[PDB]
Amino acid sequence: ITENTSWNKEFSAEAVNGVFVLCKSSSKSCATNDLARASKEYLPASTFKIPNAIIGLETGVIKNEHQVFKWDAMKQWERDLTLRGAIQVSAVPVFQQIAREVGEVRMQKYLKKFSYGNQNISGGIDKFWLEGQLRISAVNQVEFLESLYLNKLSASKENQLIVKEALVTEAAPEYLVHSKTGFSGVGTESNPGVAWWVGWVEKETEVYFFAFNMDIDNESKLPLRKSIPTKIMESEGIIG
Amino acid sequence: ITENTSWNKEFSAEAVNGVFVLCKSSSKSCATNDLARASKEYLPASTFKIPNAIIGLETGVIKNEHQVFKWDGKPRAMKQWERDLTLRGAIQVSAVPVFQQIAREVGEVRMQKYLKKFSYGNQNISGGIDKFWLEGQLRISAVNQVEFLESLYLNKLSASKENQLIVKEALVTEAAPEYLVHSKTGFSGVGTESNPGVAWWVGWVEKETEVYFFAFNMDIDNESKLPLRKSIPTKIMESEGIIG
Repeated sequence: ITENTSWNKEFSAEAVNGVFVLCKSSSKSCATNDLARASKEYLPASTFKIPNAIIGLETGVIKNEHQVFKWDAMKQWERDLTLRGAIQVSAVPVFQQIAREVGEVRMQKYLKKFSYGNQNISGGIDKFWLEGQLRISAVNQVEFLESLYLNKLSASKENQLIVKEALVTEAAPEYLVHSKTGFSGVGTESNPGVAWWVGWVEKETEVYFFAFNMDIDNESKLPLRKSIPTKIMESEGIIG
Repeated sequence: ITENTSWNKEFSAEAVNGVFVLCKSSSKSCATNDLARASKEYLPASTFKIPNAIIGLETGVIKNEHQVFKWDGKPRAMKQWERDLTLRGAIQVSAVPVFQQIAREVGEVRMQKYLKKFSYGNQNISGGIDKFWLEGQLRISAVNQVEFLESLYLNKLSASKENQLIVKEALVTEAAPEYLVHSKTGFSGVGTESNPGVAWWVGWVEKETEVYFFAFNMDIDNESKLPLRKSIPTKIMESEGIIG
């Protein structure tokens, strides 16, 4: 992995502290604006829905791709959702329940198999990824996503494929994006939260893996988690 | 399958002779503008890339979802096809030569077997292994397309779940958190004024926790009318509240 400090320009205009990791073809060819931060580990927040969904399917907690999660202070948490819907929209109770049913022993087992961050799930079985001790780096997110892309995670190919379709966020004949956002909450200047955007882009016959994170201490800065990576990817010729 | 005559309103303007079949939840609850035409069989054209892809994967002709179909640098009928393509790309751009080669490698015996398993139209593959779905004797109706697509959606085709899932992602054409469309077009040609070609749009829509299966075909003798294969069904679906 090489460092491209010229990418810092994109963070500076907004006084944002963050990192972008971009890899062409495989994780053996990565570039980042900040080597140090690229390997620093942060709360995954909702990016954890990816491993959580795979584990849910593997353990049988989630029956199949067509399972409907029925609603028994947020409007979104009062509607019926498909697996894809639960992943792509706010659905805190759904994944809290999935995590509880999976249980700490099984959860720990799968995060070991997945080499997922610091593999520290202390903090409560239904919130370790948001308020607990779990941390993962941008580099580790790219490695994890690459394994998923290739169906190399320790899970059935079927379940990996199911979760992959659930992650599709942009579609054109020769351009397909699988992605997932995360946000731990708006923190303060001295104690910021973290915001993420991770995924991969298939452009023609090439593939690019990416992971972005930034410190967030202002609610209005949240959209930068998509615009900063987009501008960098544009400059690399991926978007056009 | 009841008939919705009000839907003809979308066909009258362009003097289009066609049919739209729309099913909510399953093929046991369908509606159409034309009962007679709904079960009439036509050349699948480009919609055949769906079963062709599944069969290619099943027989091992296509290795897996990441197989690249390399361009040899030789002229193709469409400039859009003169490049390396993934399986999804080849389907989405309707790269005929890629699928003709797949069909050749599959072979008549295996092709026949799989179309029987899939209950695919008249199952007649006469006319040449690389042209039966384009210029040959293969025929399928709008109702049959919906039945076939429902099976695919449910992973009920006689093929691995893995392979059905691969082709499903390849068919995604519209994506939003609570709205997902899988679809494929077809266009046999303009034929003649007396014997016109056929245009298709088939697929399914997932909106919130509901699913809608659809199949559209129309007679076409002028290429300029092609976009109607998507606009007519879209207008009907939008009128039914099926929109993102």
